[PDB]
Amino acid sequence: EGRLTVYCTVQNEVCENLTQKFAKQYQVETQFIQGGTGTIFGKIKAEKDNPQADIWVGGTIEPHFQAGELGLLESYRSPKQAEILPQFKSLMEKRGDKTSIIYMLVLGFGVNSEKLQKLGVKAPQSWDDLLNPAFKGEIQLPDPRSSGTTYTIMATLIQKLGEEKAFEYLKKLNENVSQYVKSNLVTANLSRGESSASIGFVHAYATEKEKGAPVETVIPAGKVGYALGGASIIKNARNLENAKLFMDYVLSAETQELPWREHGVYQIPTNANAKASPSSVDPKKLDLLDFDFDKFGSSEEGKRLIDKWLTEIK
Ligand SMILES: Cc1ncc(COP(=O)(O)O)c(C=O)c1O
Repeated sequence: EGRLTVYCTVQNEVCENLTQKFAKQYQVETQFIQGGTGTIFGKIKAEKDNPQADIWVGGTIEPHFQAGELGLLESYRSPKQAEILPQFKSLMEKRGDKTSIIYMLVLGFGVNSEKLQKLGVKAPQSWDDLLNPAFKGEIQLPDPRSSGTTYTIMATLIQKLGEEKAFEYLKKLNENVSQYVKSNLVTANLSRGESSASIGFVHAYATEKEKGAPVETVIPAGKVGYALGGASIIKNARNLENAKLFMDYVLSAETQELPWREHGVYQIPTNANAKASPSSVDPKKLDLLDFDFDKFGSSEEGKRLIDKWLTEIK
């Protein structure tokens, strides 16, 4: 007899499972709208004066942080925050009044081994390998209007190279890009062989390969970029009590195992008590950047960089 609307940036089948299970557990009529991180961020900004959802589940965390700075989020600290991996303690001190961490993702390349043979080039192992002229028209990555992935790409390259060389690299990469599309289409196009290599979070490439696509994952040489999955309650939510229960729910260990146990999707749990699938990469074995989520969570910085992508890249 209660209600709840979830803006959902995790996979559609996971959104469906999460909301259906919650609805039965609490007798709450639960609806969701699925969208990329940038898509949902845009909706929340546009709907500020009359919100159409109560909680935003999933998506890269810097747009969540930015929404918080813009006054778009409710303050609420779930008791389940205590179970977040301790490496995120300091970040949750600064941002956790309005955004919680519910998973993590590693940024890498997906490559279609069949397309690779057809182009006659070896699988790329470095960022600069993607600039090979043999890759003209064969690279895809997501459009930053819809996709938090592409903001993570920008932030990764800026931390690796400095901003000037980051945008120099992206301009050279743009010459090999066929089109920028929604992240899930990037993944689908790679599996089908419309593209030869893509940049994105690597859990999707593990799922694609397990489901029979000729796709391999590459962790690019050098420092590794990554993302956190955010969850935030929307300011002036219609259904605040149910939004808090849903927040507690997605912060719980069992809920963070449901993606791999029930859907073969491999976002890495951030609840210290949850078990990860062996198909997820282990970030502890990678050369992670000391990723400055707090800096790129600035609303000023996020808008400046998205506008700069749109003006300088295309
Ligand atoms: C669980 C999850 N979170 C976040 C993302 C990022 O999606 P997008 O780049 O469209 O914002 C993805 C897509 O790869 C995803 O599968």
